[PDB]
Amino acid sequence: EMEKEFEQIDKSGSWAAIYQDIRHEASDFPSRVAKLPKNKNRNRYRDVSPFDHSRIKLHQEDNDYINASLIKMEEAQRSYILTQGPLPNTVGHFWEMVWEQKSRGVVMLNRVMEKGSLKCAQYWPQKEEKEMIFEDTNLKLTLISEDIKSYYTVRQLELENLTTQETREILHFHYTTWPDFGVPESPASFLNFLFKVRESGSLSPEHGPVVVHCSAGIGRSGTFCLADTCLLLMDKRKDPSSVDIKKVLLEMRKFRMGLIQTADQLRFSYLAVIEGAKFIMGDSSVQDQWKELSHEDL
Repeated sequence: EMEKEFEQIDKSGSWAAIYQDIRHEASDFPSRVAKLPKNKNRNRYRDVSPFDHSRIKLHQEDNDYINASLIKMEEAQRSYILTQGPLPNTVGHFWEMVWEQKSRGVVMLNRVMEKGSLKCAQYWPQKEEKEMIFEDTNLKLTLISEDIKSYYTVRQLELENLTTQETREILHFHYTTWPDFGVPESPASFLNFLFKVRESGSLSPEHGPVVVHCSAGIGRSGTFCLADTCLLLMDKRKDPSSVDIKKVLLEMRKFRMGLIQTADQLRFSYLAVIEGAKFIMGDSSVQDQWKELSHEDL
């Protein structure tokens, strides 16, 4: 039982030790393509790279490299693409990836400016009438509508392959109050957001993997995917006790380094999963309680 483990860790005050255990046990796979000289300006952080074996390849012949990883959760039957916040020179690559991987949703967990610094390029249009054209990858992106809540915004975007004139609807889910190296304000606000993503169909198997990012695509991004996968696993057999959060996180870290960047993000992950279990185990009313507690209106 995660809940009993939680209290044990809390009482002994050992979150930092548990977290360091995870760091020491985590997989170490090569990331040679990320470290090629020609890719230096495609990485935002020198010490965050995709492993070679799980990296997403762009379907282009010039340079197929993007700092993005496929996190394929076999037992849960859900995949995610985790990526860094795109750079000015990789915004075209970013949308190329979305197109090629057939994703329906993009989950953004950071602000463009955080702690006085630019953490992400402004990679989507903010006004309907000012669409973006990415000339390197032959794609056009138009804002269709937006739904602004108090701590997150949902945007409907239209992505068009200019070569073929096919179009796709992309949903952009922007969490705007989640601090860098920090945690959401509450389990309720995070779970309300996660369920909003789930209820859009973006995580569904008929679509490509959802794209999840923050600035580096490991800390906040890891917390989002860890909670989702743990809840899905529980949903499968209706058996909360069958889920070992730490082992799930280590599996995920087989596909991208560094997932969950602080011991407090780990602790938040437990809280979110424990609370989300109420819904999975049949108390549907808790969804509405989270909406109210999140104070999303205005």
